[PDB]
Amino acid sequence: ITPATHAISINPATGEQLSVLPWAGADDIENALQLAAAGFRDWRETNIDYRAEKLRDIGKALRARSEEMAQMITREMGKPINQARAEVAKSANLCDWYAEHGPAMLKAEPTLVENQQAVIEYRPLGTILAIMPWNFPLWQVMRGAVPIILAGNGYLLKHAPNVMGCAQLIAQVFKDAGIPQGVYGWLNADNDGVSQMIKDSRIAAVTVTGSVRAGAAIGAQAGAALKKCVLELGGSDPFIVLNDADLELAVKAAVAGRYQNTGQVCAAAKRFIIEEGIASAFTERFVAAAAALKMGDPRDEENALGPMARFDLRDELHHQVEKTLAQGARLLLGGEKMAGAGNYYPPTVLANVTPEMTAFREEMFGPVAAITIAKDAEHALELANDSEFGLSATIFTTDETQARQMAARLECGGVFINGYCASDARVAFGGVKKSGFGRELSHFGLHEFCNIQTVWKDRI
Amino acid sequence: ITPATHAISINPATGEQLSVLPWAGADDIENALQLAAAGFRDWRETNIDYRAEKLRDIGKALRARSEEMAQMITREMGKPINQARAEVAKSANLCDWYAEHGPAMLKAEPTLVENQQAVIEYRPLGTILAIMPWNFPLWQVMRGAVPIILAGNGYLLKHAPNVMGCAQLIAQVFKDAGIPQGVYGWLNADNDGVSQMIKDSRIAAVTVTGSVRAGAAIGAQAGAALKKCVLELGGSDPFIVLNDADLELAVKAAVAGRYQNTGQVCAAAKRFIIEEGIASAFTERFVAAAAALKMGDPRDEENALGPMARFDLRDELHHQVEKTLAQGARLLLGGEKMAGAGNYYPPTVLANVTPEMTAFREEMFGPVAAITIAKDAEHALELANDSEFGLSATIFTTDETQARQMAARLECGGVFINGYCASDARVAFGGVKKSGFGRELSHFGLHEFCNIQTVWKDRI
Ligand SMILES: NC(=O)c1ccc[n+]([C@@H]2O[C@H](COP(=O)([O-])OP(=O)(O)OC[C@H]3O[C@@H](n4cnc5c(N)ncnc54)[C@H](O)[C@@H]3O)[C@@H](O)[C@H]2O)c1
Ligand SMILES: NC(=O)c1ccc[n+]([C@@H]2O[C@H](COP(=O)([O-])OP(=O)(O)OC[C@H]3O[C@@H](n4cnc5c(N)ncnc54)[C@H](O)[C@@H]3O)[C@@H](O)[C@H]2O)c1
Repeated sequence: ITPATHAISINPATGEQLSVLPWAGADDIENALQLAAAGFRDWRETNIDYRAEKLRDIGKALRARSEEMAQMITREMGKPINQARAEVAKSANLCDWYAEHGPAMLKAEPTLVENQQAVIEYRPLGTILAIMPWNFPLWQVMRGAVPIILAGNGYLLKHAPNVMGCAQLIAQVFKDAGIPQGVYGWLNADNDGVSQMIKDSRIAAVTVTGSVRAGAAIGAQAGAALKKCVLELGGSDPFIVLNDADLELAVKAAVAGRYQNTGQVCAAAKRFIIEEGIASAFTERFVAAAAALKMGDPRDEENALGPMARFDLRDELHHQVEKTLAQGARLLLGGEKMAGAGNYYPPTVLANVTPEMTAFREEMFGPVAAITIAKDAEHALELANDSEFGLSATIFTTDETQARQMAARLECGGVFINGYCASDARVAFGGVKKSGFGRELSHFGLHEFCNIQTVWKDRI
Repeated sequence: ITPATHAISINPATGEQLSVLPWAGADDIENALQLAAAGFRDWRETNIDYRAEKLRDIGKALRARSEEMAQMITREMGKPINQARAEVAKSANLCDWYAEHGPAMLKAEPTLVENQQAVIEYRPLGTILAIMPWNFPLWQVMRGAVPIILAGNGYLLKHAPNVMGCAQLIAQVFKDAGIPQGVYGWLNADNDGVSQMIKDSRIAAVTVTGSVRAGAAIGAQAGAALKKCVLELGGSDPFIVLNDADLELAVKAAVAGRYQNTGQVCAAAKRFIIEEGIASAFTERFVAAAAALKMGDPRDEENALGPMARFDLRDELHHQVEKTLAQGARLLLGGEKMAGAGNYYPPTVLANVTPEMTAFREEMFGPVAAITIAKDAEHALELANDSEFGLSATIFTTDETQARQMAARLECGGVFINGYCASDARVAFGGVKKSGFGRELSHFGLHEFCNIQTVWKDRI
């Protein structure tokens, strides 16, 4: 069994093979598209309040399998078990939040046209094809699926090939909730199967969460097929610390921001840009706090980090570390693959990272922090924006005026001032530049895949 | 002077060559990209109220050359002079409308996050590349340029090669208004130049109004370069008349909707779908009302129709008519090229048009009406959605409940009930399916090319 024929699950903590699943054939793809078409046809006619109730049924079904879901996440991609439980809880609360606030976001919108002649309606678009990654096997799916389905659309998941056990579990949860299989479906399609579905008329639009290379390859096919796409393609988020900052809170938020999910977060704090006056105190405190993180078996709740999900990606990450050191960076912590059958990489800190270095120009999708010195606040802003990515950012300073001014000049989709960066249903999510385009969550995730339809009566 | 080397303007009323313009070279492309990046860098730092005032300056500069602009539009693409003056007036009013209402649409947006810790901000994205067509040489530019610039973005126009006289005049209007260097620019680029700019990092996003073939070609490039794009690619709008409709008003709106701008409108009434009970009366009234339209020299205000804009497109439209007649349709009016040096095509009506015929499946971008009989309202809805396009639609019926129900099932971005289909700053514009995606005008045209940015303080 090889990836050329099957999707393979391997426990990254032990290296043992878990499951295999062959790619969907031509009959599977045709059957999936037929049921998605029939499902949307009936789902688009349901009441908005009925769909809001079905969202609550999803949240109830998810909580009824919360531990079964979290264990599957931890087993397949190595997430610490309490972070997998938090992912389940966050995904279930998302169902309840959209159930309460979603309908009001989908109400018809009045216009300034006289005599109440014109309103704006949010109509369903069709079946949305979703390409999702492995770092949050449940949350990445629910973040789009919940608002997409509430808007009357269908959702067809093409999950990452190393988390198909999570994909089947999610499908079972939707089945438990009474969601018709044409409204929520899934396929184990290879890249050619995705290309075929993008060209198929039964797919209305596409959404992609993954690498820059995956978004560029899929975004070109969606544009060629005249399908709207939303791309969320990770980032290299800057974490700015000025001299007047709450240093202790900044270090806590820096450590959590970088090493959450063993570093494998799109909006993780990756480029730490510290003003020169406070850089020595920050660096020493950051290394001390990163060194206090326990790493090991993700089923053991005492471990803050588990193994990295993919063996090839740990090799890639370590190669990036070696290149950055060879270019002139200094190693302050970790920086070597752990011996054993597990895919473990320890918390790592690189200092003296200049903008020409690998760890500054590429996404470090693992437990490796890069620390860059800034001459002043203007240099820090320039350093923050000197990146191909632009998903999110953090600024730590007690001068809230300068913080508001820097936020307005940061080329990214989210700015956190003196706090922990995270995605939340109540705020928009998504970035600019090579991080992609399109916004998720809040009312943005509801409207991105809606036919915004003007209805105008008696225009005479 | 071959189109392979020059952009050529030809007066369609006479056939005389007006002007030539060589394609921009590599230097000209690089120059404009540099000035656009420099212009945006300074424009994004200005106050919103300053830019709103400059919008009022654009409207003043446009009205100051209103007759010069309208005569240029009529001369280069053949629009009747009164419709060209109306285009100028509608474009200037768009400047004042966004100047008044735009700033409020760009204010920070509150969230449900407790204690007012998180707001949504609408930041500029960058320089927007615009690919525009010849049917509304001014309005198509202003519909995007006014909101795009107001939100702090830059605007780089690649106009259609037969209306470069209009493009230069438009640039003179922005220069008269004092719009800075690089905020509004334009290039006489060929298709390779557009490809070069899409791949360039100084272009943040693309917008395209034109054919389906152009949108698929440009949209594929935008996705491959990870640039968001908005595509408005014309349509084959259905015009449904049920048995209980106000026949007199329906006929007036049908004629106005089809033969406006000599039929060269993306949201024109193209496929007339009439219930069998009223079909005979509607058809006879439509032929008689279309026959009362005067056609001739577009500088003469008595003429409701001018010549078609492009000689090759009249040849293609007539080929579409000949194919539809050969497929079984009946000719009720017009249906033959006018002899002479002008590019004149008379008002044309085709009856017995079935869904398998050319005039039903392709866009008839000229003064040719296609009439299809529907058995009942359910059949009319099926006939309306049986199309690759989906820009807009019209329903005429005194049963307003049935009209609203059909509007919810019409696969298009705009539905007009008992009125005249048109675009308006106060409502959304844009469609679905092969008509493209994304919305223009109102707050949609402002937000499509904004960096929607979450700003969240003290998330602890
Ligand atoms: N949160 C994120 O944005 C995120 C998540 C995981 C990985 N990544 C980035 O991607 C890197 C590699 O991890 P990865 O290999 O899993 O990313 P990936 O893009 O290759 O996998 C992401 C998803 O896209 C799909 N995909 C990839 N190429 C495709 C194609 N040509 N056609 C159709 N579908 C395609 C994959 O099957 C998967 O479902 C990581 O190191 C990280 O930099 C980002
Ligand atoms: N309002 C509209 O949506 C609209 C306007 C004009 C034409 N059309 C449709 O298109 C048909 C032909 O008219 P047209 O020739 O002007 O359409 P067109 O698409 O060829 O021209 C539209 C614009 O797109 C540009 N363009 C086209 N192909 C391109 C490419 N490969 N790369 C870069 N830029 C490209 C053109 O230069 C022009 O500026 C019409 O008969 C009608 O069906 C629609």
